[PDB]
Amino acid sequence: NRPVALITMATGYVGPALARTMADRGFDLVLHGTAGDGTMVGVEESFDSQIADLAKRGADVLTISDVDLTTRTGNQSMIERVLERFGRLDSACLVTGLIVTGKFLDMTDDQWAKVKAWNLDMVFHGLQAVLPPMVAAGAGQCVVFTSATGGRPDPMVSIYGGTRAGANGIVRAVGLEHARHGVQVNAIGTNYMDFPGFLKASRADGDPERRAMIEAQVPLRRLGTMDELSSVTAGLLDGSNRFQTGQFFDFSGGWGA
Amino acid sequence: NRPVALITMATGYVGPALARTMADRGFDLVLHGTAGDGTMVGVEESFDSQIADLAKRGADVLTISDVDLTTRTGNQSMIERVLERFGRLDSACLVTGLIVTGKFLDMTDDQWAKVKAWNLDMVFHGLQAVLPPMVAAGAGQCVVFTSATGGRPDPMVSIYGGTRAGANGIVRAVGLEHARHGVQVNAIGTNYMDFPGFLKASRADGDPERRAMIEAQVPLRRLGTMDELSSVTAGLLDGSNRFQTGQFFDFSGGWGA
Amino acid sequence: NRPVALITMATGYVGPALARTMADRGFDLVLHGTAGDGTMVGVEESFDSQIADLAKRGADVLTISDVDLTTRTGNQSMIERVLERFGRLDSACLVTGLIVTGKFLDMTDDQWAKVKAWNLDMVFHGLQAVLPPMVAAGAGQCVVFTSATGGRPDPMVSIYGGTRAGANGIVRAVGLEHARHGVQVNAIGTNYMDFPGFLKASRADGDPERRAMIEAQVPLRRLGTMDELSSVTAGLLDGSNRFQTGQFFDFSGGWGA
Amino acid sequence: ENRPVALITMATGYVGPALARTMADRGFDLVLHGTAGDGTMVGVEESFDSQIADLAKRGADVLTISDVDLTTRTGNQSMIERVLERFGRLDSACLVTGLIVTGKFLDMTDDQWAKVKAWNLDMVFHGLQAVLPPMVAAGAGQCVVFTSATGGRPDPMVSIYGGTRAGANGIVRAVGLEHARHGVQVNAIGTNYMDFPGFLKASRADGDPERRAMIEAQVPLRRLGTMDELSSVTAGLLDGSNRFQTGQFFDFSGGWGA
Repeated sequence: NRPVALITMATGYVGPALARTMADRGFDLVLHGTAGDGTMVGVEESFDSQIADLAKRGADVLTISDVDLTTRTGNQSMIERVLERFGRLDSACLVTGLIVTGKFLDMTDDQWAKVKAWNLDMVFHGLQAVLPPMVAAGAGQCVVFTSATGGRPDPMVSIYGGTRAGANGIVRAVGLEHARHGVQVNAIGTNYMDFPGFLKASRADGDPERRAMIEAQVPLRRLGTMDELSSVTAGLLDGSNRFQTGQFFDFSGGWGA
Repeated sequence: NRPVALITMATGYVGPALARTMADRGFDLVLHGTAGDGTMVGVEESFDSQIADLAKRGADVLTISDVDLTTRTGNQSMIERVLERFGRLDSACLVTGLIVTGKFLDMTDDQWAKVKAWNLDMVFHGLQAVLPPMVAAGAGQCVVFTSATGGRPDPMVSIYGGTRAGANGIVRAVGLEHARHGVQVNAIGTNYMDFPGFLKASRADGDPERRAMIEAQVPLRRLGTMDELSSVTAGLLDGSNRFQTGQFFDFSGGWGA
Repeated sequence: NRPVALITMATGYVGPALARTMADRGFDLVLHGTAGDGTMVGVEESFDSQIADLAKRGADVLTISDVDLTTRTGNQSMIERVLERFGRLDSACLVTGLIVTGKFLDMTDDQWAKVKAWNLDMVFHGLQAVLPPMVAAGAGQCVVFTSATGGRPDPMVSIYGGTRAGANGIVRAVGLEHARHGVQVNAIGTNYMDFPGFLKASRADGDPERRAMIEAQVPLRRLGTMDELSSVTAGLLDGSNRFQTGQFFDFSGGWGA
Repeated sequence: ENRPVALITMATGYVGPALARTMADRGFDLVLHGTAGDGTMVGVEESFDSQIADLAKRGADVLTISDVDLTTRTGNQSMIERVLERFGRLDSACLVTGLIVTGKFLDMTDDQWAKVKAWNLDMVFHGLQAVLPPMVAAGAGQCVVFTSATGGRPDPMVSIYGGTRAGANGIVRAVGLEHARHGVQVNAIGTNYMDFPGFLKASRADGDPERRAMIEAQVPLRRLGTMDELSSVTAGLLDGSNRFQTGQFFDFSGGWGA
């Protein structure tokens, strides 16, 4: 009678570390991500490499990689495939968004459209899919990953930070609206995290001297670890804390405080 | 050498009262709005009605009513016709949005698409159209109307309140990004205002019993008047205050405090 | 039968400019401040120089300068003397606080005691004195000046900015608690204002070298003027806007956005 | 053999006992400040004697303190001195503060005003001035200050209590950001609607099922929080597993403060 957790974009970012700790905590897993080995773009840990490790921890695993999570059909199909394999959905970690920066007056209609599809549509369709089975069960926990820029939309990041703020707003209303059914929905927004996504976007991957300058912008003078982020994320998904919902938690070393 | 102020949706809501006071402060006016007389939907004070009154106050008027302000082409066309008649743009008041409410799980793709086009696209394209001339002149003031729900997006107002929070987010980044050019951009969000839009949406029109119940939800126990709102709004557009930018102001009788 | 406005610390900061425009708007005035001519510390415009100008604007004036506004007795006696002369109290502007900075671990018990007395006690006793007559009249407007550091208490400003935040919190509850009696209470917090107080605290006197460094810290690249602040302050005290209460407005050229 | 040390105040009630139990499971030695006496004394939910026995089976040494005034500089300085004398190190500190008062704003007296400042602010000011120097000198430390969820939404009938709580949160933000460069963290947690005697009697929900249900109906998640839950979240900010958050305030009230 093991509980089931869903994690998306799990071939990178916090997915791999989160899966390990959720398996240690007694969960079966459903991992959505990119197919192929490490050479393919956006693949930090392939499906194959993870399955061996997670099985030793005692978790059954299902993989999904042929859905478009910016649409209703992609998210509905993902949850349908979850329920037929395991027949339940206790927790869900929805990783969303795509980074874009630049002057506000240089932004194009394509950039504006891409920001809306990844920062808002993924959240809207994602939540409309995971909530029904949780409401029907009378219990559930969801974490939506947005961005720390949503708490302080700054110049040169207007359309990206601005839409992240709207995503946090949606999570507040949704987390409050379904609380009476025993369901929790919260948001986490990170920045200055140590992984390829942030390193490339901040032009820090090339020069170690530029890395040090970027670290000097964080109050705690370092970049975050995925093991740290997974421990925090799991705390909102493992059933140990059922008294927080509709809230946004900043995770950027004090940058967003 | 009168300055020029642009007001959109000016055939209703705050437009008419704002135009009158702005004319008293020595402004020329460009009014976007809806064509037709009082019997057509969405018109509270027709163009013809305001022309005669605005004339005695000493202001010239240009009307625009054949443009789609959810598009880039529409907003660009609007500003081109402003610069053509008067050759300058000193202040801009952009009214945006369209209300939708209901359970989060009942929302359709059409509702989701409609709220994005009115609450976000109007803001994106609107600002990309009014700023370039202000930056060129080295001075400008802009007010974007969003909604008090952006400050506290609640159950039954998930997608409307959440996207309003994103609009406020964009206005913060933009307001701070163009401040060094002497331009100001701020947002105002209202609720419980006495005008047809809110009265119908709350099912309070023609129902004195319902009206009293609605007013009892407001800390100050009343509905707001357009004369009050126009005075506050004109204060951010008449040149008297030039030390605020990128900020959001709640105007709901304490409801959003 | 003119209305009566009360203004404290009125021999400096926003007092004199606020009294001038409030008189233009038809108010009788009661001014609390420091006695003496420009020689004494903390007096920018003496009582004598002002009463002649304000009388030409058509207002009666009452002066008070022998009360300790960190105590219940001082504030109670101030309002008692106001009702004795005019029998009426319509608006009140309570200027509070005294600035302290430095490392948190270098703060002494006297510094801690002083920030509490000027940032908090003044607000507690001030509001307990002005509200009773406004409640009994069924109408009233109050503005409490705190500081923009209350919105973002930063390092080296711990106990000052921290206590300013507590003052804003008190204004929120009080502003919401008495809204049903037709009374309004809001707060304004400034920074980077052009007046002797702020200039001395930032070592920017007759030294354009550092004042240019200070001005670059503001998004709008300038310092605010009391005529600007006076216009915003008067808007919340002249009866033109009765739909905002329990709110905090930042006025630092975008520094606090 | 080289166990880290954690300080917990007001540990005879509220979250102290449960937090002590899990921090011991995670390998900490403990210094517990609290009230002397058994369960018959007011303010003692779990007595010192009863905790030392259970904490012992978990492999933790314990020091107790109950003769200091934590509203003063002398009390807090004395407390930290006795920590370093016994263990020679301070790794984590959980400072419980404050005292409840409610009622109409215009009915508040000078004694009530003086009381909230001493418990909601002075405890925080003097508390942090005593726990930080050891952590800065070592280059590592974690601190949690318990304030109140009302600090995030100071409401009518809670003016001076909620307002001063918002001030404590502001102080925690500046301090948390000011010492981040030294490798030290300071954050705040603010609760409401917790299942323990302090809240049950302040809300008159004790012994009355119907009133207990009406109180729960004010919580979005329609329940009261347990100390096991709160101690799990609190320990996660004091056990070295998360070192990337500082100067922040976290609401813990079932969504009430969201």
